Amino acid sequence: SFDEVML
Amino acid sequence: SHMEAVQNRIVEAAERVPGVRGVIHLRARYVGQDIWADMIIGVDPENTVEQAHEISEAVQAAVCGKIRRIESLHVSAEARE
Amino acid sequence: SHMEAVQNRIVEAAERVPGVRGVIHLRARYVGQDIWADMIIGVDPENTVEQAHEISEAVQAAVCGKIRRIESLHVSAEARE
Amino acid sequence: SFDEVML
Repeated sequence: SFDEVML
Repeated sequence: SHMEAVQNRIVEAAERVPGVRGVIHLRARYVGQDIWADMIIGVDPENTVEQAHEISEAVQAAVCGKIRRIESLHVSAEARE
Repeated sequence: SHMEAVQNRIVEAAERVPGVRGVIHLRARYVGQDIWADMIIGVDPENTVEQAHEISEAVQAAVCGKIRRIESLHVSAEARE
Repeated sequence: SFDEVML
C-alpha cells in the first residue's frame, strides 16, 4: 500500500 | 544513491510554487521505477484552509510536471511563520 | 531507456533561456554516470555573434544548473527564422 | 575523448 510504502 | 537527486528536484519544484514557505517534510520511495512520495509544505498561517488546499494542489501539479517518474504524490499544508 | 528523460530535460531547460529559438541538435552520452552533451541552438539571425555567444553561455549555465549529472556541455548557435 | 564519445 501507500502508507506501507512510506515504511 | 540517485534518490538524493530526485529529492532535491522535488524540494526545488515545490519551493517555486507561490505560497510555499518551504518543504517541511518529504518522504519518497521507489515502487519499481516509479516514485511515490508524501510531502508537507509550509504556508502563511493567515491563508485560508481553502487557499492552503489550492497551494497544495499547485505543488502537486508542479512537482509531478517536472519529475515524470512520480506516480503518486500527497501534499498537505501546515502553518509556518 | 532513462536517457530519453534526461534529453527531454536538456531540451526543456535550453528552451526556457531568452533568445533560444529551439534546439536544433542534441547528442548526449554517458561517460560512467556523467553526461557529456553537444547542442546546437537556434537564434534570431539578426542577433550579433556576440549576442549568440551570450545566449549559448546562458544555455550552458541553465542546463548544467538544472541537470546535475552533466559534466561537459558544448553549445553552439545557428540562425533560425 | 569528447568527439570520440559523441560516437
